[PDB]
Amino acid sequence: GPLGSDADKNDPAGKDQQVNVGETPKAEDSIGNLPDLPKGTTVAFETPVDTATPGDKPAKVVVTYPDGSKDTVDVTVKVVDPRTDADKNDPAGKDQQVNVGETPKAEDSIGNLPDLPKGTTVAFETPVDTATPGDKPAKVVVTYPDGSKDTVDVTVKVVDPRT
Repeated sequence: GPLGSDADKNDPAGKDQQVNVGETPKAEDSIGNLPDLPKGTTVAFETPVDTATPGDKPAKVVVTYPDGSKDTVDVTVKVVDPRTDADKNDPAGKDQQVNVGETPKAEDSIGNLPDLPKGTTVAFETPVDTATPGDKPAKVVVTYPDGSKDTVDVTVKVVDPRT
C-alpha cells in the first residue's frame, strides 16, 4: 500500500529528569534515544510542566518526525525544593516558668507550633534540672518532617512557690 511513516519506523524512549521548584524542564532531557530517531525530529511537552510545587509530575512528550507523523511518550518530571523545612521555617522560642521539681515540656518552650509544618517535633537537647530555683539555659531541637533540624536557645525559669 503506502511506504511507511517515520512514526511507523521509530519508537522514542521515555526518560525521567529532575528539576528545582521554579525551574522549567526541557523535553529533550525527557527523551533517551533522540539520536536513534531521524534527523530533524522535534520534541515538545504536550502540557507545559508545573514546577511551582515539589513532587513527581506526570508529562507527555510529543515527538514530531520530519514527515509530520507523531509519537507521544509518557514521562515523570521530578520537582524538588532546594530549600529544607529548616530554611522554610523559624521557630519562635518561648521562655517558660516552672516550680521546683516540675518537668518542663519542650512544646511549652516553642510558641509558633502551628506555623511549623504538620508532623514537626520538639524536644530538649538535654533534660532541664529543676531541683533548685533559677534561670536554666536550654536548647529545643526542632525536628522537621523532611528530616532537617533547627535548634532554639531558651531559658527555663525555676521558682520556689513558698517565696
